[PDB]
Amino acid sequence: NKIVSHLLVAEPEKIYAMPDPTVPDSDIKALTTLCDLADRELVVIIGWAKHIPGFSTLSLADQMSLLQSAWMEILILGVVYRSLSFEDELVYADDYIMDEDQSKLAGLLDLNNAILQLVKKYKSMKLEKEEFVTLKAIALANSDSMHIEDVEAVQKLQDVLHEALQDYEAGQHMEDPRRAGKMLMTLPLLRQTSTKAVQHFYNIKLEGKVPMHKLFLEMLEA
Ligand SMILES: CC(C)(c1ccc(O)cc1)c1ccc(O)cc1
Ligand code: NA
Repeated sequence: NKIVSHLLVAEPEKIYAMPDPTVPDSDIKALTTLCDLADRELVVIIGWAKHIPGFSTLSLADQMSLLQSAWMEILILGVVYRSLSFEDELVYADDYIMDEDQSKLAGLLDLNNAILQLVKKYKSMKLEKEEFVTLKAIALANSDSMHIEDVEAVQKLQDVLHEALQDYEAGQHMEDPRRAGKMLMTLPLLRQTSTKAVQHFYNIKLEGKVPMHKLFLEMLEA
């Protein structure tokens, strides 16, 4: 499938978390580091989305609405995929892999465990990079924003991305005629974990103890 191959080459380069070596470890350092990483990823995600067929033709508003509703799912799918060959560890970046203890002192035990639940299921399904990038695009198009202007156009985008997944699976996984649907059935857990993550960091935002940059702040306040 061409769309899949296109998404593959449009995949952005890895990013480093770069936790400050002079700062003492604490929940504030972890959260600050993670949100800092996320801010930089959002910049790249925005650029990445321009490569998705038909995305740049939507109105700026609709493009923004889709992103404001899907940003967390995209960010989470990323750490999920990066962590597939690991055990009980989340690879936020090559230089930032969180084990159970780290999640604990960062107050992210329940959230990271949900992310690990996502990882568990994808490991069992043997999620391929081709499927990961297509799911990321589908997640963006199917984000369910409450403010979409051109419903049909967004539906059209969802349809083209779904067709790519179906096409890919029909030609690459003939042994399982229902693999495309299984992939789609993983989206609910992604959506569920993201809704909680957004609520969690929104609260962290209110507490005011963790500095956050412009873009991250913009998505979170959406
Ligand atoms: C949004 C968040 C700061 C993040 C940062 C970077 C990333 O690649 C993916 C997600 C995050 C959400 C939930 C979570 O449990 C840990 C980190
Ligand atoms: Na979605």
